[PDB]
Amino acid sequence: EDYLKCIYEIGEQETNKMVAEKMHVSAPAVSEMIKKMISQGWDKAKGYLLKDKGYALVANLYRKHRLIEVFLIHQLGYNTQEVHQEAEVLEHTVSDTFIDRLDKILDFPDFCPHGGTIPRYGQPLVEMNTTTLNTITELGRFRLSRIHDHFDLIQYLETHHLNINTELTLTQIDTFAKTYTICYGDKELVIPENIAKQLYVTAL
Amino acid sequence: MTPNKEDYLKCIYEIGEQEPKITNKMVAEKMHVSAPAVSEMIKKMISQGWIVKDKAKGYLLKDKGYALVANLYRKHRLIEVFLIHQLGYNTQEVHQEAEVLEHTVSDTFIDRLDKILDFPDFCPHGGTIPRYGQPLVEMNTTTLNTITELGRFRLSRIHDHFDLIQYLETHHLNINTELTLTQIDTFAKTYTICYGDKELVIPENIAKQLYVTAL
Ligand SMILES: [Mn+2]
Ligand SMILES: [Mn+2]
Ligand SMILES: [Mn+2]
Ligand SMILES: [Mn+2]
Repeated sequence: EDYLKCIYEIGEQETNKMVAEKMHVSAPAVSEMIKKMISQGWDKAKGYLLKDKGYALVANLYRKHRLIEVFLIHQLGYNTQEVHQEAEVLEHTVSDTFIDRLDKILDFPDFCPHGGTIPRYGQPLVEMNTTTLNTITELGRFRLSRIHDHFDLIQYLETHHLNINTELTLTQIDTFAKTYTICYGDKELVIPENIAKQLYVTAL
Repeated sequence: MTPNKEDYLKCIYEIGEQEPKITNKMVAEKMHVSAPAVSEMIKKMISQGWIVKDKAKGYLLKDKGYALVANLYRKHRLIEVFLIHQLGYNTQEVHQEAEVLEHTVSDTFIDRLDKILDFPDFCPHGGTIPRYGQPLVEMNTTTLNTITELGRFRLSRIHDHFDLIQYLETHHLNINTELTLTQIDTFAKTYTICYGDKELVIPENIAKQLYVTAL
């Protein structure tokens, strides 16, 4: 269910062995859960291929999630802890009609506070920000546009005071250590490839 | 579905408003639950220090019950305000989702929700919305059935019941509509009213659910 949300996330380039190790799912419940998911909508190419019956459904899941996030943070003045405790339950309880009215209320926002796009009117999920940090080979200065909706990742970011839409400058790209050294405001931070994968930046 | 102990408490409070003595039958018919589950629930409520039995008023709410039903009605009506005055819900979608919402959401969530609604003082049905940590005291306590004199009236409050709202919207009877009490039969206990281009006779069982303000 909410764990099929991340077969699309590892399909984002972030088989069975990839499932169990990424979303800490039970190894027998990784291959034997598929027998239910293959039935009634959603092989060659990669490990698995979801149908349009599936692609459209997860778009509504992210829609619920990010819309609620926008409401909590921007209107209710929530913080990361309260959000991580409240939002996951809210999206599990509220109806489609509820978030549809809410979408209208929020003046139809484009992005999640993390920087993720918000699909509308049954449109498939199309992320505007796709360029991650680890892919950057040239130097220069960028803006942190999008991060993933993970909790501990935001913990890491708010620890180093690295917010969304922050102006930064990439100084060193260690090609052997796969380390990206950035400078923002008054601080300097080195970022491993495993973290740079989760940071979406935009050239300036 | 899954009526919770909180819902029973709200009902007890409501009946205490509309009735002299609170019997178990009225509690069962209102909650749409069989009598055994009603009496068994009352056992769990009277045990946890909410309700005290009294063969004069039927049941009474202790300080803990009043202090809780205040915060409970606060959460319920604030959500109603938001669902309707903002999202634009109709009085049927509310019946489907509002009760589930007030069961799930946090208290801090409601505290913030009260803020973004510019601190409302009234449920769209006329109910009083208490502030944070504040006790519940209604503005409208006068029900139609207790009226003895004739004259003009303003329908100020009802409770959020589907059937009742259906009854009111059918006869084109909204909150804050004006009307005049024409006939008051003391035997049949009927209350005949006239509003605009309509006349409606209201039996005592319906009149007890209509909170009115004189003139
Ligand atoms: Mn997000
Ligand atoms: Mn998480
Ligand atoms: Mn109400
Ligand atoms: Mn009802």
